[PDB]
Amino acid sequence: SHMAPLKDVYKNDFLIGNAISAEDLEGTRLELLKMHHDVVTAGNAMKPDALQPTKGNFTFTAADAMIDKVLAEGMKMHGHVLVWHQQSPAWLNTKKDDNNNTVPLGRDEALDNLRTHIQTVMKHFGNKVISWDVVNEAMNDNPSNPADYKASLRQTPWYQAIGSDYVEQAFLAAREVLDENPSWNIKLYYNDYNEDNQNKATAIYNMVKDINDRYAAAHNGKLLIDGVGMQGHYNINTNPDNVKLSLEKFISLGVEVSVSELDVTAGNNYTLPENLAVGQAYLYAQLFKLYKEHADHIARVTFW
Ligand SMILES: [Cl-]
Ligand SMILES: [Mg+2]
Ligand SMILES: [Mg+2]
Repeated sequence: SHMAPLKDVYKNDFLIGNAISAEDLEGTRLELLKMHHDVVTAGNAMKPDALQPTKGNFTFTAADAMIDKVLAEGMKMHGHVLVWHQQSPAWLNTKKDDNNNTVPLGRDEALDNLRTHIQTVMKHFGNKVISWDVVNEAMNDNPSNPADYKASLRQTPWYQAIGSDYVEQAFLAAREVLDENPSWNIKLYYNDYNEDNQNKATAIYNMVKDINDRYAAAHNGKLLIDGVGMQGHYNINTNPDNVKLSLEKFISLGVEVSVSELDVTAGNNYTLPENLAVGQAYLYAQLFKLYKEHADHIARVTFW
């Protein structure tokens, strides 16, 4: 419940977003969506399982209905998500062996599927989105050696098929689509959660800095990764000082930052309903005060 239209309050600071399903585009839900938000994210409709459920059967119909309705209603669209370990069909990066066990594909076949998916889906929606999450949730939680970002990457199905360079290869494939369609203004994001954990933030920073420093040196200073998304699945024991330290660390890469899936839930420990509501309201207030203070480098704040 918002007591003043949020997109109006924050119009000079950052886009205000919400994640939606098709139900949100009808009735009182659509009026609330429009009044408070400038930008939407599809909760599920643009994920790899929703867009390419089997090899070469691209299924864009429902996604196109959603994004055309969002634009007709005067809102923008953030694309979520080209490459993820969850909600991603097995055929992209595994096969069945002769005894019907699931095993990884080889690197070349898996790259080919990775590039084809990214490049087909990006070209289908074109500039109907303002941004894409190119890769989501690639980094382990609480990595013990964050100075070595490649050792800190989750051993997901893409990592097991392609190797530690697959995040870089995903962004190179998406950047080639934009190079070939120069009039599209679309920001390429890396998105992850638990970025208030300082080790995980250091690992993410080291990954983006390596990828972007090598790309910029070869491309007249142009960055590869334009944005870091902080998912913001926080709880009432999240320390807003740790959110500020990571926010500032990502700003120091020269990228924009967005908050992509913000929600505040109870902690580990048993809370009790009034104490829970006070904790949630106080964190939200502290986070928006921090975001306003850094608005020159925050493009969007989207709720879950
Ligand atoms: Cl986060
Ligand atoms: Mg801003
Ligand atoms: Mg063009």
